[PDB]
Amino acid sequence: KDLRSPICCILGHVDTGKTKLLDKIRQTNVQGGEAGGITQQIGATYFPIDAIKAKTKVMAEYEKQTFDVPGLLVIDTPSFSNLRSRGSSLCNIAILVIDIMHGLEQQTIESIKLLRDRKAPFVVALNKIDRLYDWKAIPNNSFRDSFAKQSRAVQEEFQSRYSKIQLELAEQGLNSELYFQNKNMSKYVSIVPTSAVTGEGVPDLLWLLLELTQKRMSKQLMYLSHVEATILEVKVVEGFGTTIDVILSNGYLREGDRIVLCGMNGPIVNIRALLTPQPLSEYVHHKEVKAALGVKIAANDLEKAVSGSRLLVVGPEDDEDELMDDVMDDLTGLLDSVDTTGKGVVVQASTLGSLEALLDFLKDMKIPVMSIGLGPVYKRDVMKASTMLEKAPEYAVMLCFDVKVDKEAEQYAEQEGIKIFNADVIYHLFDSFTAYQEKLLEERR
Repeated sequence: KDLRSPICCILGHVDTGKTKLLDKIRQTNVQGGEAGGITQQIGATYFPIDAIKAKTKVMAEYEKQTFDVPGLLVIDTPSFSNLRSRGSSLCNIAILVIDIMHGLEQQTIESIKLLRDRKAPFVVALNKIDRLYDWKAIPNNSFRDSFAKQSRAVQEEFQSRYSKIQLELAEQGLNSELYFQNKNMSKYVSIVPTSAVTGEGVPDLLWLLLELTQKRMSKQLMYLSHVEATILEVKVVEGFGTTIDVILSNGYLREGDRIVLCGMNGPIVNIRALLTPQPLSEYVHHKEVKAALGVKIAANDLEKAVSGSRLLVVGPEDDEDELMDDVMDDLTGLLDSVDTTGKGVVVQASTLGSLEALLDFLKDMKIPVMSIGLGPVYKRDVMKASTMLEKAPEYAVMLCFDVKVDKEAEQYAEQEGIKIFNADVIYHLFDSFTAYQEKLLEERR
């Protein structure tokens, strides 16, 4: 069957060894040789199927192998992969990282709810097994071979910490099991013990990713001419100006293509350049690109482009206005969910998905929202909170999620009485906000 590469993503609490794990997955160096052809793309790293074979050679004695996909695509940055609205998904399968030395943490809890609300398929990487006392490492080994060669005390400690984490997941409404002991691969979460330091378990992880996607999600991997593209990030590049970084999940892109996307001031409508990184910052130019890959698009008027936006191509038969109204549905739908004349807090987020997640939580959690925005916070944005200084300074604050605040903007906010909360984590914004609300409640007199 004509399949394209599965797309996977990685997430989990901070300091769980996510980036380190990613680096281990990407290194050329494996047990007995090297994995060749591993290429850097825009926002993602690409693994041709031969590189996966090399990486999973040690897994062949423990499982049957399947190599029907052309390769594997991994998003390079650990929410950023959940940037579109809840309605769709570019990431085929997620990797939830759990620190075995700390178990379930609060940002793991958030991740799980996020994955659940999207019905995103995922596995967990039970990371940092090398931190178990007296663990003897065999670099880039399969988990089961290494585990069998451990002392008993080490195996006992693993079982103890693993069974506890297993109970924590069940408290979150998740049945989980070691991947090779899982009797229900679609309902029960598969656990893969890994080490970002040694590479142990990484072959298992890659084998599992290929297994779940090819055996249980082959329909999603079927290549189609229909264009599926989601804006990953908006970046200014010197000899191009403002560019957009997209993940092309299916279809073709051709330079010269007329494209429609969601913008902050309304819809945006031609591709000048299709760019990929040069490995020997400089880019390669392509007349056309085929899914699946991460690619950078150069075009005019991309300055106001929205992260999370779908990307549509205007064909011979399409009406541009209909296509423009289509992509704007996701952003516009968020606008009409807040009370603007009624008055509450200001909110700004990085993407459509993170904005939606924050808004739904805030409504769920009684906190009135007055205004919303996307991307980097400027003074213009914080001034929207000025209307809240006198009538109820309690709501004269900004809730910022995963966005940068300009020095210029944080200076101004403090000239006034505008408190700025900025976090990577929703419960952090909430905790900060309530504490501020409570600090005003013994401004008793």
